[PDB]
Amino acid sequence: GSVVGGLGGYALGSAMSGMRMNFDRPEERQWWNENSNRYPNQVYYKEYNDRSVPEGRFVRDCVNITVTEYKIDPNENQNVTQVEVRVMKQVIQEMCMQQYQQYQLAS
Repeated sequence: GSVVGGLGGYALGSAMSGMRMNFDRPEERQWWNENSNRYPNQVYYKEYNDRSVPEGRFVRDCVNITVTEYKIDPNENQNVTQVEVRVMKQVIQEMCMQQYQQYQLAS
């Protein structure tokens, strides 16, 4: 593919910028600081029909979307560890929680 992470029917967010986090355990912080595959500053979202959702309903699917297109499962890939899962959850929920608000603004 020329330059597509997975869009093709997802409404993607903007690439937020210079992403950060504090993290609840140190392992995932050390991995964030490791960088190399700290991923882009972006996520992909499905636009819903329901148009009245909270930070729960929507984000929980929106994270699942982005981890699908990023191909992150320790029970599929077998080459991922529950440090990187925790990064790419905490961070994708945060970058999905910002863009969740845009779903109410794009409407």
